[PDB]
Amino acid sequence: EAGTAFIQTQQLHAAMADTFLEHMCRLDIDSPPITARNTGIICTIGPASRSVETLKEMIKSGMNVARLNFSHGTHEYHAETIKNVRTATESFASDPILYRPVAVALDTKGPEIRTGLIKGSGTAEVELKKGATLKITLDNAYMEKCDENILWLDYKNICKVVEVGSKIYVDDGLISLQVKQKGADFLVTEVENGGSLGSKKGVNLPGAAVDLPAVSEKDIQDLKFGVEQDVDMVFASFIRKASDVHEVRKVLGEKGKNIKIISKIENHEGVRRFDEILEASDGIMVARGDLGIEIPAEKVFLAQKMMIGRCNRAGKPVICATQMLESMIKKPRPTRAEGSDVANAVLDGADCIMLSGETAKGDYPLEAVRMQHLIAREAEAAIYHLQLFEELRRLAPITSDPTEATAVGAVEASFKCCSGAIIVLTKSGRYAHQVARYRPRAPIIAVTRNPQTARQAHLYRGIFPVLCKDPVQEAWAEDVDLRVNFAMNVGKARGFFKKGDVVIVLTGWRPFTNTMRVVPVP
Amino acid sequence: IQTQQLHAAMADTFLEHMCRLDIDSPPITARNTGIICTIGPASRSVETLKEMIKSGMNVARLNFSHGTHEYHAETIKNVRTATESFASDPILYRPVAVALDTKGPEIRTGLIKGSGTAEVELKKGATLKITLDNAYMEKCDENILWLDYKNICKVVEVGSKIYVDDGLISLQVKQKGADFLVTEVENGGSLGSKKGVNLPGAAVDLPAVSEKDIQDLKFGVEQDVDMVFASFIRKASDVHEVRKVLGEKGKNIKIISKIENHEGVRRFDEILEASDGIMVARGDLGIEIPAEKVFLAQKMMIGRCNRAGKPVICATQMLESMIKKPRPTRAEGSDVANAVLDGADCIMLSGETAKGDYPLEAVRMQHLIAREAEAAIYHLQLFEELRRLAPITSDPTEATAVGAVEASFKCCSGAIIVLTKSGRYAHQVARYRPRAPIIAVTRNPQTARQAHLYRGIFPVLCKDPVQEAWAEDVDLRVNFAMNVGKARGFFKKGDVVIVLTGWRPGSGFTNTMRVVPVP
Ligand SMILES: O=C([O-])C(=O)[O-]
Ligand SMILES: O=C([O-])C(=O)[O-]
Ligand SMILES: [Cl-]
Ligand SMILES: [Cl-]
Ligand SMILES: [K+]
Ligand SMILES: [K+]
Ligand SMILES: [Mg+2]
Ligand SMILES: [Mg+2]
Repeated sequence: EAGTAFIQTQQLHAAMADTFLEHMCRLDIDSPPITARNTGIICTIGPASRSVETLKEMIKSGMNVARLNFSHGTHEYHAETIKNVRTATESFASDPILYRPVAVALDTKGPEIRTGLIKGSGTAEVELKKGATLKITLDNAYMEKCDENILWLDYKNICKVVEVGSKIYVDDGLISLQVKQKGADFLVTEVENGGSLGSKKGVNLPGAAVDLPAVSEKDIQDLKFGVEQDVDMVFASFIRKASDVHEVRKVLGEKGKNIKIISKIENHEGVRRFDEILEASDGIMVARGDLGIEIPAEKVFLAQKMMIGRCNRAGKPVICATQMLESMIKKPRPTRAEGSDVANAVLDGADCIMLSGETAKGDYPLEAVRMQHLIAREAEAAIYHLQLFEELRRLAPITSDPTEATAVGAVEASFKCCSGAIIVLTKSGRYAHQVARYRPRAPIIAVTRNPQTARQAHLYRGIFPVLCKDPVQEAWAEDVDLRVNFAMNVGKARGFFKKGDVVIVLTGWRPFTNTMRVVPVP
Repeated sequence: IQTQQLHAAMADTFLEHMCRLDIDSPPITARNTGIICTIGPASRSVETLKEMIKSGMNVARLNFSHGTHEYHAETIKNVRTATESFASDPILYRPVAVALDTKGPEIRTGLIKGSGTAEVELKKGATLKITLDNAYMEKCDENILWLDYKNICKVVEVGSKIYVDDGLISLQVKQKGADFLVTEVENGGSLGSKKGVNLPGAAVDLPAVSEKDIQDLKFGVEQDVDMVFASFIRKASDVHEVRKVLGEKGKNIKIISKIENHEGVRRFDEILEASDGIMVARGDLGIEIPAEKVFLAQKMMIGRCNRAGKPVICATQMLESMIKKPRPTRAEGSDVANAVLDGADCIMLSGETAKGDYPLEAVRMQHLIAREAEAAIYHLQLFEELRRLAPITSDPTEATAVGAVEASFKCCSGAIIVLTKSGRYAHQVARYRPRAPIIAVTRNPQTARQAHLYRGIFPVLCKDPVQEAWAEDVDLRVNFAMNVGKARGFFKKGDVVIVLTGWRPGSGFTNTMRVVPVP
């Protein structure tokens, strides 16, 4: 009864524009998005978020992956976090239609440089003043006696790799020092950017050739523990070259061969060697914290868009990470730059977005998850699929692989009929990954019986994994129908589609494969 | 490898354009995006303003939500002293514009009672009375909060939500009185003095231009400001009211309408038509509408301003953490770059330069990011779309401008030089978004200041007398631009520049294009 005043939902007016400029001009704050949110949300778990009750609310608010940051905490601490994640996740298991799988990710310490403890108890801070002198020492006598005159750090070969004039950054790149003099085991620096210095802060040496191993002996111990704990993926810090990826993957053994290896790109060499790293990895994280200290801050967006583009071209997941909603560590609403950053990561093409301190340590973890969910849904509708899908196709090789032809045909069909979903029956995730790389607007409901697939599949934009718990039926056709009906019930229960809407169904492995059907929802 | 992201520039698709972006491809010297800096205690001294100018400030914004006319007059004096300290060399002098940002129909709280803690704690679930009784205007606390919107009780009802201090505190109306509201704190926090208030669910009925705004606008005319940033513009008639106040004496002052609420977004097209330009005023906007929708409104407004060829400013919290820290967050670096990639003519700093501890670092960081992002634009697609969407006309000047922009891409020119009295001829080039800087030579000091609002325009103020012969006077001004560009490192011998000049004496056509090897 409203009539012509109707505003198309999900930015469909902008979707139909014939140019990108007109697409922008048509973006409409009064055009509401769809229910389904395609971009996975990865949340770092820490003191603010590791209780079972908070984790339950995190899941309800949209967390898909729990990140364990092995830069901090001992193995028993991480074991208990994992236990709590699983308790919270399985509290929803009694209803498979509504159960959301939750993945567990181990983020390695890797070749970090860290300072020691401020003298006293270690919880104090000292003020470093601009122009003051500060001695960096490797003498362990001072490892718990750091102050404004002497700073211990843990990188034993630092004096080899820095020179007079080089810059040393401490604590998220906020404190900056210039090396004035060298010693056998010390550096004399001048404070450039001063500030308040606490304990065990991260140190960066931009332009220095740091020779620490990508995977140290202690990192291997963490990785082995990750295998014992049945983690789903590793986020490997400071990957510089393809062989670093192999050091991570091969040490997991046969037992860990299905764990996904995500290389974190956070230094200049990782950017330069990106193509070989991408080839060796299952996916990528744009680890912007270190990256924006190792390279000039003003260049990070170039590296981010380069890596997202190349991952989209390769069909491998890419995560945008770090400081996306940073002010929400302390405030209940984000800044305008933070809102923009989340939206633009999605528009760039990121498969997942991440929260670090906002969920690990901040005062508003649930609000931060909820805000990522809200922004991602709005941005997903604003993507200019007309151009994106054309470019992904043109840049995608002709092959004889019938499964790739099925996937692109399904995504094409999904756009042609504005489908409510692409339902995909998948054991390993592969068939669903193949659809996701063509970036449909419609959500991809990936039905699997493999619990690890259900967890890992969150890494791909658009995949909404659901875990079927029904026994396998002896008749293949009956077993397919059971899994398809499960997906239909999920989409109806979750509000993705209604009876009578059109959906695409890919029925998976058949003992041709992965037949496509375009059907009304029963 | 190739500088200026030229490898990415040659990609045949946007996706491959992204794939080719190269942190090791260094940008050109020239920075096309104007930087607008709010002046306040951190940045008001002549000494600091000189460094602000050296660091890249193009426009000084004065926020008339605070301060007296005496205070603002002294700020303007200091801006001018700093600007003219560089005037001894017309070739290395940068014009600096002055912008007056109105108070507008703002709602603010009163002063916290000064005998206790400077801020009071509003706790979730507590009662808080909102009063309009001026007896409490300087006695605000956790029990009673005065605000200055005298008609608030008429536009809210039981259940209405009230937001305070960048939308961080929220209250719900529980009961109404003659001159008060009983509220319950929904989202608590620490409350200081004179904080902004938003009523997103209410039809706020304050005037577009209050008596105070009239006084401030007339002061701006008297002070010879270059532009007004008009707060809370909701409709074309609001723009008309501002323009009427500026009047004949202020007729050449640019009116930039600030879009800060839902109605301004809804009525954007009529606002844009009457305005000279637009500010995406994201602070209020992201309280008035859901924070997750701001990027839609930002990209809509930038796109439409680009289609119209009118300047658009991205504003507010772009580098917010630099109020307290010497480096920005990763989201902040991203936000500045994406504003440029979106198409914003200018970017802005508020607390980062007005009140913070690192004003110069904030200006320098906007300069660095803008230059990198300008090189990363996909000009191939942008220029094609701007051409395709432009209004149809046989105007010789427009045709010459488009031809000059295409020529500039074809030879990767060091600059497009254009002569202009009032700005328009340079604006016409800028709207097609060349990669090459547009060196706009003028003898009009106000044009030189205002032209900063347009992406790519590098204004230069020629101070030489007019030459007797028209052709010799044109040549003098072109040669001035050549020497400025050479001295500033924009180009050198062996480069190629595009030169746009007028037809002949007595014509207003800028219809002559020369493609000039740089001597
Ligand atoms: O390690 C990280 O996640 C980073 O540095 O951004
Ligand atoms: O007024 C402003 O600049 C704002 O609200 O962003
Ligand atoms: Cl996903
Ligand atoms: Cl400019
Ligand atoms: K880590
Ligand atoms: K104002
Ligand atoms: Mg890191
Ligand atoms: Mg405002």
